[PDB]
Amino acid sequence: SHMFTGLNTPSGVAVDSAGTVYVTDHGNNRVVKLAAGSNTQTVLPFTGLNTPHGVAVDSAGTVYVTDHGNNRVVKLAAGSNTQTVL
Amino acid sequence: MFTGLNTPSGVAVDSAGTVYVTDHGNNRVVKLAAGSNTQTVLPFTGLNTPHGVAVDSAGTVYVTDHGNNRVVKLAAGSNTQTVL
Amino acid sequence: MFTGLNTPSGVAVDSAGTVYVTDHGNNRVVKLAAGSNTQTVLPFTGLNTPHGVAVDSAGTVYVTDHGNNRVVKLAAGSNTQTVL
Amino acid sequence: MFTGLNTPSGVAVDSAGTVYVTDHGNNRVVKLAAGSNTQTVLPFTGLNTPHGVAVDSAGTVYVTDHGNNRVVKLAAGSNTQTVL
Amino acid sequence: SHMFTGLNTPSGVAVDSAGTVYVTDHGNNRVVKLAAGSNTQTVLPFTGLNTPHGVAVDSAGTVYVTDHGNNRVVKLAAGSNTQTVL
Amino acid sequence: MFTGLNTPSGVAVDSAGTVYVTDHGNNRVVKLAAGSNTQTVLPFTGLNTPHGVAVDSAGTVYVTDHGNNRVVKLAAGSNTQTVL
Ligand SMILES: [Cl-]
Ligand SMILES: [Cl-]
Ligand SMILES: [Cl-]
Ligand SMILES: [Cl-]
Ligand SMILES: [Cl-]
Ligand SMILES: [Cl-]
Ligand SMILES: [Cl-]
Ligand SMILES: [Cl-]
Ligand SMILES: [Cl-]
Ligand SMILES: [Cl-]
Ligand SMILES: [Cl-]
Ligand SMILES: [Cl-]
Repeated sequence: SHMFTGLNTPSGVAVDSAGTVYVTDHGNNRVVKLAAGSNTQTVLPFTGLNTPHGVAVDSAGTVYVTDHGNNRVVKLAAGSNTQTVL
Repeated sequence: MFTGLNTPSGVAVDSAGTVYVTDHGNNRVVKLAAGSNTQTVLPFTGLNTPHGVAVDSAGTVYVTDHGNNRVVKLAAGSNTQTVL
Repeated sequence: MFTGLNTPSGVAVDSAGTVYVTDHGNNRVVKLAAGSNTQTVLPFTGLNTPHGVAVDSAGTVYVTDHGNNRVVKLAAGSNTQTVL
Repeated sequence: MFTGLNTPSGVAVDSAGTVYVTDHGNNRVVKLAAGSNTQTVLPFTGLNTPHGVAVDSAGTVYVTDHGNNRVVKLAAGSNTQTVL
Repeated sequence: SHMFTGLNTPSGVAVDSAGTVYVTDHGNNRVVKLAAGSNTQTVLPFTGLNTPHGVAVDSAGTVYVTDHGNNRVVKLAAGSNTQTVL
Repeated sequence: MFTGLNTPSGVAVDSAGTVYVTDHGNNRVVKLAAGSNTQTVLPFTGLNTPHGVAVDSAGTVYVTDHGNNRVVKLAAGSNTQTVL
């Protein structure tokens, strides 16, 4: 327990079939994820964000985020370093 | 690709890969079907700022209507919303 | 079927069709089972504005506790939350 | 000096130095006079999430009632609001 | 009383020395104002807005608004039809 | 001109025409002095999402710190914040 660090007004949350939790850390302009049982979060490599607000994850582990200040939606496949703008 | 969004807020994705977004600054809910580049507006009515969205295994879409203090839902292929 | 909501924000639906809403202006999380007609207030404690909600296949509820800079989880049969 | 705030949103200050805050997660508006050490909850009624606040030179308080799609006002010596 | 019309999740509010009330009608992508005693609002001619969130008015009646989805602040002088981007 | 803002939220203006903005997506409060094209960051500390801002006749700046459930203030030319 108490394993996310440095959160600031988290907004969106999603959970996948492995129990990994995805959060839009809305005050910090980033999307973080925490595997089940894990002590250390991962910060997803979305680029160019202006306040991520909502997040969803599909059955293939693709992460979709609303980029509130950029009027767009972005997506990252599981383990990818290269987002796609929807 | 989504076009003309304004301060999108909520996002959901169904078992087929369709993406649903609450276009929170534009008073509407939009989707983008997997297999398609054409966004569609869902026929919700009477909205005052849709804020969050969810989709169930049957394709039913559930939206928080922030300014009406209610949750609205549309079944897959229905144009008739139900209020929860 | 939901009652007394105030600027609901987040919404999630599980595989049973239970709908979960963050009743953001009232500092609480509510759920309504598919086919039920009374809501249940989930026994989260110490919230400062639940904002978003998700639910896993086992019915564990995850909520962003916006003003406490934290994510809380509650198993469906539990009255004791865990902080993530 | 403010107590029990939950995701405060709006803030205003008048010519007397009284500070007014929309205590947005608790569905209420609070004020603290310059040099005082207890807050007063303003007697607005029927709010669904006060979001923004302003105050005129006569001390009349204006609040956006986000979930009721309305603006409410309360004179400093009054217990009865007006809807704009 | 009950003189604003068509509001949708109003957010920001401001009041000037004439008692005119200014509101960001955040769900409708517009800024409205209502003079004291008046039965009919005015809609200010800001352009290109992506969700106005906050509003202020100065002692000269110049209106300043945060354009949340455009990552900017805009201003309109009293009676003007031509905003300035700050 | 303001530069590098992210989802600005609150705005205030003082008797001199200085404009104060809560740069809500960037965890900071900025101002732009009348007579100047150079924005400055106010030395608030410990912020978790500043949401609203007000300024009094003495130039004191008051900010709602949304994620810390508090209001912070800075006197004109002070770098030492006080918590209300
Ligand atoms: Cl928010
Ligand atoms: Cl936001
Ligand atoms: Cl928002
Ligand atoms: Cl909203
Ligand atoms: Cl909100
Ligand atoms: Cl919020
Ligand atoms: Cl908010
Ligand atoms: Cl709100
Ligand atoms: Cl909002
Ligand atoms: Cl907003
Ligand atoms: Cl916001
Ligand atoms: Cl916020």
